[PDB]
Amino acid sequence: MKTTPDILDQIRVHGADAYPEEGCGFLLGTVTDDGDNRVAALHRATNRRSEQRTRRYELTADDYRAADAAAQEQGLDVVGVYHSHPDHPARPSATDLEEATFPGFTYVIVSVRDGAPEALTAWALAPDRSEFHREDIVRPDPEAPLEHHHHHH
Repeated sequence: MKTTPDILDQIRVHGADAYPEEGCGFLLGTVTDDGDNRVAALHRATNRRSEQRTRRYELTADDYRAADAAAQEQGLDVVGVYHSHPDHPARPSATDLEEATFPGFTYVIVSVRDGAPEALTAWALAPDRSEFHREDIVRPDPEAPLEHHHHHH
């Protein structure tokens, strides 16, 4: 998972944005030349819809499929998921580990205590799906060549 400091902060802010409501967040981005994922866009699974007068991409729902569509709208896809819980500083629990259906996604665990975003951690799920392994937070190379999966809508 490649990510920039600006994105990392936006992640913790989205945790405070989601709270006190029950919502997680999806990681939308591009596939780096290494074969690894870079998070470039963020979207929390919580409905943020005021009375705005404009045309819709589809509808507001913030469900995975809605995020999938929004991803395509941005020319990206869901490269990972993240969820905050007020228990343990930063590591997946038993149930959310068990509910991890996507062993190819990067799972970010972030400490948000009733609205207060403390620290963020990125975890990679084992291909056999028994547990998570810790990955270090890496910024995209200071050049970043052409993408091969990225589209532009």
